[PDB]
Amino acid sequence: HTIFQKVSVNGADQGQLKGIRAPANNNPVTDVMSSDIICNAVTMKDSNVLTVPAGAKVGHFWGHEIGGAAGPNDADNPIAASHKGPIMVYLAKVDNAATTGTSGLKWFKVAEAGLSNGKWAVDDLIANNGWSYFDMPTCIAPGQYLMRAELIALHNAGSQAGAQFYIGCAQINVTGGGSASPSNTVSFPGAYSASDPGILINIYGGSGKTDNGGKPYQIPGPALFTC
Ligand SMILES: [Cu+2]
Repeated sequence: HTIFQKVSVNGADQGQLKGIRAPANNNPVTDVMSSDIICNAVTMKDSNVLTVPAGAKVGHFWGHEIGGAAGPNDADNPIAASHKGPIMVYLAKVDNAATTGTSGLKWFKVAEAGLSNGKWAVDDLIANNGWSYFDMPTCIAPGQYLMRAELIALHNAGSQAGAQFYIGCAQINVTGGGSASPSNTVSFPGAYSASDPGILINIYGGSGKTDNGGKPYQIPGPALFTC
């Protein structure tokens, strides 16, 4: 149970919920065919569009509740340690990131982390105090994008619709950059199936721990767009 609530650009905190499309609470989306899978069930947004240089180190911050409603003492902040799973970021080119609707966009993946050497992306998130990072591709065309950030908690993912999707979107404007417009994109909903090997999955191993039995974890969705 967590909410995407801030972006940082090369270390500069952009502000609490600034440029963020956010849900009313920290409950997961569990229906991958719902429009909620795009940017969550959005109940607040603003007209701010964050400036993001191509090539910049982008941080996305997750907290158990909105801002002050989650404290440094909370064992489930940024998220409960049990909630093992991957963290991903997608972009979609839009006309105006502040005014665009979210249906029918063409999404491409720019970052993902799953399971490696016994450690999940969520473990990194906890180690880094609620922040997850990626480098904005250098070659991407400048301008308005929606940035979809996603954390999938898999501690109850062995059952249908048991995977817990924590999602939000940020409104961004990429500066500098190149001319790349990814030819292969995906739809939300559409990109995920409830039967995907990284969504319908029992992550508990031989000794009952969340180690996925040491097996490779297949992060849902497409290959990364790269420069
Ligand atoms: Cu939870």
